[PDB]
Amino acid sequence: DCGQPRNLPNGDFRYTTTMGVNTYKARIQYYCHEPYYKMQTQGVYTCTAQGIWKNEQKGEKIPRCLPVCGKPVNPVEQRIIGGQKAKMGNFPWQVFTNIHGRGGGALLGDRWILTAAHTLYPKEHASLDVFLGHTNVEELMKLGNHPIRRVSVHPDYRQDESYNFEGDIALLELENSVTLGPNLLPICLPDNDTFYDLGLMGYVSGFGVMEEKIAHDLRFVRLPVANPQACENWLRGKNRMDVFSQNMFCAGHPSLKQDACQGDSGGVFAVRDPNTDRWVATGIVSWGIGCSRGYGFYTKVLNYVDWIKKEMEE
Repeated sequence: DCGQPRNLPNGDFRYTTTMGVNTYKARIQYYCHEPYYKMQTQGVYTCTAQGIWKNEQKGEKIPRCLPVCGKPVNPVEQRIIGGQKAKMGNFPWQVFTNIHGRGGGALLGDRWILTAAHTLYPKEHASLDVFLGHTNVEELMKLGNHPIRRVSVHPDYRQDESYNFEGDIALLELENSVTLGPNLLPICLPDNDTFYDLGLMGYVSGFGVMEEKIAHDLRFVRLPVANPQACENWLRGKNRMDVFSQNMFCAGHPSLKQDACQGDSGGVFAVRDPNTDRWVATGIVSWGIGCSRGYGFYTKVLNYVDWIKKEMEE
């Protein structure tokens, strides 16, 4: 008979033959919930005369539906202090954080939230509150928080040193993975050093603290990767002795009026890789000085990519 087909997590199967009938010559075609998930690599299985559900090439083994990163359904339009409110589906990876205070993160894979270490262990200092899958703050609250099982702060980060954000970056493993959708999708990780070329325009979305009021909805701003040197000057120019390592990078400009502010840290600096039309998280909103001013600092994710993979590789 073959019995009922195994259920394909994050995917489903359809009968090409008479529905519900699981006997010889029975034919079902498995499929993954695309574009949120993609089938690892043709989904066609039949009830073999051996009374087993088998695919021409494999058989005994059903497909695997893996999560798809950085390929949002409703991309941002080309034409946080600095304005503009994000639309549903623009940043399916944005996460809302409320540990010590409002913060942000980015969904990685299907059960990991990437964010800023300082977001967990602040300078001069709780319930790990995390929400995802929505633009409006009330809604994320109603949707409920997503319990956290593991917390993985990078080794280099140090909390006692209030002016050293080196290694600022952490990982949050959700207790239970989520179900991707047009409004909840992971972002990809960088892999080429070019994701830091000067003048490169990346995005920073968050529920920070805009100009004069609190933000009830996710907002975003586009910023260009700035020249380190210039930032390095500007920084010492104001006599700041803050750390600015190769493991960081700066963006924005002192003359820009758009910028991430109080509450956007932990959020991510997103770049739509033109080469693949997929969005990668090149940086983590780490620190700066004031807001509307200029030159913000972000953790160079590209340098922790391996560290991240290991932590979530389990």
